Order: sequence, then C-alpha cells, then structure tokens
Amino acid sequence: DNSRTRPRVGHIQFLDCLPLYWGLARTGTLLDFELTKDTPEKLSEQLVRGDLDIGPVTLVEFLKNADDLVAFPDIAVGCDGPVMSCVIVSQVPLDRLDGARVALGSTSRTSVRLAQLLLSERFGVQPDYYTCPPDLSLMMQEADAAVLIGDAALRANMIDGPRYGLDVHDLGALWKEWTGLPFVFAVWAARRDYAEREPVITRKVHEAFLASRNLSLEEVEKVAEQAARWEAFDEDTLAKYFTTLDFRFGAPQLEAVTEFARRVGPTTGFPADVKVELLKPLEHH
Amino acid sequence: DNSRTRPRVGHIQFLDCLPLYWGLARTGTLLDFELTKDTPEKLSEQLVRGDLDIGPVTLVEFLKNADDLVAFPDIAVGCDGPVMSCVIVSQVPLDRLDGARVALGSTSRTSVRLAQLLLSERFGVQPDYYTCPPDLSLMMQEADAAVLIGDAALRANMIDGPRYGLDVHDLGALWKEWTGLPFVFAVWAARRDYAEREPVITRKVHEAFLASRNLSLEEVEKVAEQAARWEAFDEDTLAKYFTTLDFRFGAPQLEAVTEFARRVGPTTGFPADVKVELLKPLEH
Repeated sequence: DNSRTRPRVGHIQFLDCLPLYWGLARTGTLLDFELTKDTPEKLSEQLVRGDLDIGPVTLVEFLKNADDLVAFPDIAVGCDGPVMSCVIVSQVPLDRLDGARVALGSTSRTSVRLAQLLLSERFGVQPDYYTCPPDLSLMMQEADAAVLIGDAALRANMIDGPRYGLDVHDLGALWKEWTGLPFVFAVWAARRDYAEREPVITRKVHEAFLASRNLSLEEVEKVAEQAARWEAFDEDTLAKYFTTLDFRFGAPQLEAVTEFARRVGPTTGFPADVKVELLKPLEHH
Repeated sequence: DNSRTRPRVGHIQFLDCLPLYWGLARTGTLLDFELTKDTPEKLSEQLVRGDLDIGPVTLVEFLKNADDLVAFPDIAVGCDGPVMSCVIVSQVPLDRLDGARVALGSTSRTSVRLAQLLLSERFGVQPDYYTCPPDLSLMMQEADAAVLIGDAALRANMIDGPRYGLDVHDLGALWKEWTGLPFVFAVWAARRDYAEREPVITRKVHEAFLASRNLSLEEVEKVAEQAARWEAFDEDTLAKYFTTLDFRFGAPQLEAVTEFARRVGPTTGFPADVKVELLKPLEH
C-alpha cells in the first residue's frame, strides 16, 4: 500500500480549542486528518519526536525547536489582555511569595514560564517552584499559589476561586499590564521534514485550519450552547470565553512572541533572537 | 466536578463507517461524544465491559450479550446481496477446503462465523481454522484461504484478488444465494445500565446517529471524493462501495438476524431465538 496517507495532526483537548474542533468537524476537514487529541505538552513532544506531522506546539517548545518546525501564519492560541484560562491562583498577594511554595501544573510549558518571568522580573519574588499534575485542591493544600492552564484554570477563574475566596490572576492581563502587548501561548506548526516532503498537503492543512477557525468564530454561539450541556460552565460564560481568546497570528502577535523570547530564551534553552520560520504562501503569475 | 459528561461512544475505523463519521462531523454530533475509534472486535469488548456507553457491536457479540444491551433501531452495517468488504479469499474452490487450513482475521467475530456456517452447512467442508492478524500476504503463505473484513477485505476484493488471481467470495452474496436474505454484520447499542440511567441522552444519541447516517447518504459523493484522496481505491469504487452497503435496520433486517441466530446460536453462545431488545421511542 503506497497510496498517500493522511497527515497525522494534533489537537489540544482543552475548551480553548473546542471551537476549532467544531470548525474542523463542520467543514469535513477532520476526515483529511489522522487526529490525536491530548494536552499541549504531550502534543508538542509527539510533534517534535515524529509521531505527528502537524499540530499545536506550546510556544516555548516551538522556540526550542524552531530550526525543525515551520509555523502556520494567522492562527494561534492567544490573548490581548485577559486569556481567562491561564492563571496564577493565590492565597496571598503575589509580592508575599518570596520563598513561598508555588505549584506548576505539568501540562503547561509556556504559561509556567510566563508566570515565572512575571513573578521574578515584575513583582520581584523568588518562590520555591515545583511541578505537579494540575489539581487545584491538592495544590492549594501544599502550596501558597498555583499556576494553571486549560479547563482547570478556567474552572479556578470562574468557579473555585470566587467560591473559596482565592485570588485568580490572569496571566494574559498581567503581561498586558507589564508590556502593553498581546500574548501567544501556542502556535500551529508542521515538522520541517514533512513540510518539505509534502508542501501542498501542508498548505492545504494550513488553509483548512484557517477556514475552520473562521467558521468557529461565526458559529461561536452554537459551540457554546452545545458545550454548555457537558461542562460546569454555562453558555454565556463559554461564549464570553471563546470570544476573549485571540486566535490571530500576524505582525502584532509575532512582536509579542519576539519580546517574550528575548526575555526568557537565555534561561529557557533557546537563543533570545530565535527566528520563527513561517509557512510561505504560494506566489502566482 | 459531578457534571453531566459526554457519552462514551465507539466508532469502527473501517471505510464502511467513514461516511457515518463524515455525518457525525458535519452535523457537529461528534462534539456531544467522547469518541473511541478502533476495530469492531475491540469496540464490542469495550462496550460489553463498560469502557464505552454506546457503540457499534458486531452481531454475534451483541447476541451473546443481548440481555445487557439495547439495540438502536434503523441503523446497522449490512447488505442485501454483496457487502464487498467481508470475503473469503481462497487459492482453491471452496468445496476443496475440507481439512485445509483457513485463516480467520482476528478483527472479525460475525463474518468469520458466517464463513464457518457457509463452508460447513452449504459446502460441506470442515477446515482447520485458526485466528490471526489480518494480513492477506502472510495468510496466503500459511493457509489455503482466509476470511477478511474491513479495508483489508475491500482491498482483497477490488485489488489483490484480481492482481494475484485469487478467488474472492463475497460473504453477503454467499448468504443471499443460500437464503435469499439480506445480512447484518453489526448493530449499534447502548449498555442497558447506561440506557436506564440516561434515557434521554441515549435517545438523543440514537437520533443524532440517524440524522448523520441520512446526511452521509445524501452527501455520499462528497465523502467518496474526499476519501479517494487518501486510499488505494478511486472515487468511483468508493461511491459504489458506500452505496452498496445497506445501513437499514427494520423488519427485513431483523428477520435476517433472527434466521442467522437460529442457524449459528447453538454452536456459538446464545439461544437460537435470543431476544433482540430495541430502544423504544417516546410516546406523546
């Protein structure tokens, strides 16, 4: 059997990419895919090691592997201000965290690093960090603060936090206050070898993502209404969440990436001036 | 978090259920499911043991577990005549297989039983059967014939058979010749405990399957065009395949099921007149 095979494509299982999944299903794009659903750290690893051809990569893992990946333009997981689902949950003010314990949920690579950058270079505190599975209840038992992403973060933000009187700091907002910039937590990328071996499949997958994203924005109320039946959040919260997320990835978002990279690269295992290689559009005549 | 959670729903990874998948995607029904894709014997096992709530069940496994499963009316994987992707591939005439080695592809439970019934009771041969992974090449090396299902079977039927000059007998056809009846290979069912705990989720899932199937029939060409890009089969062949398959499950199909059950029951693991419980619609 030497027929062409479907690209192996990753997809983040979180609510932040559920509308995208909706888009992929409605357009029929999913059937051009062999799809793997998982948490971001795992999808990133799978892409990097060759178990996927294309997928979401948490920004920090992308930047560490930028020579071997080609980023998709005009789609990303991000924010301009609040992201709602990447947070620091804390039982004390942030500037009382010097020498305190802070738990880092193991599914994140970028949010944890942003939280570390913020606490250190904005607020001037140096906690005892540790990494553990995301679980607010166990985290709050052992630590003074926790960094969460995904559904666990959104839950803390919208529900647990208010319920138990815990401060929930929005990482997107903290970065925005500090720099005035938007933030990007994950990009989409093809493995470089896949991109060069199969250039048109790669462009079509890219274009099908853009189309599916676009549709998901147009149908955001339908996604929220449907997903609300299965989640702890109601329809209004989910619609608010989906429209607060910023899935753009053009010049302003790249600028945010560049500056984040410059501030953390030296201590995060990639050059501060790492070059992001974007998938080039086909010129016509 | 004690919230309602999505039903856990199986889906056969073969081409025979790809149009349905297309349907589930386009309708957005997939986002009401926590979906598991696998081969039919694995999915049957998982549903039976409580790893899935709802899913496709190969018929003989449904029949063995009929007390603990409630079947979905009006959807099934079947045929009325050729089914194209459940076959006996053979190097010799079927009536020369007595005492011959025959490989049973392990992904199947129902086609293999149908093959065994036909060989024994229609052609009067008793082969040395053995189970193994689906691989026409290895099988043809080790055996005189093999029973295949899914894409491997469709491949044997449309490509390898003609390529290497092997006889390929359509199981749906052999059954139709023998009985005049259609055949059902798999049904959809909910676990009884899940159906009773969540009656309206169960009914809505049932209804969404029907809607998606209907959609897949209406858009069958779009589905063939797309799938042809990724398979050894061309668009014409896939369209023929998807339209030859029969996804109905009403009275005529139940009759075929009852007669199959009667003929193989006593030598399988269920009564010849085992009861098929169907999910009941709501009154108003």
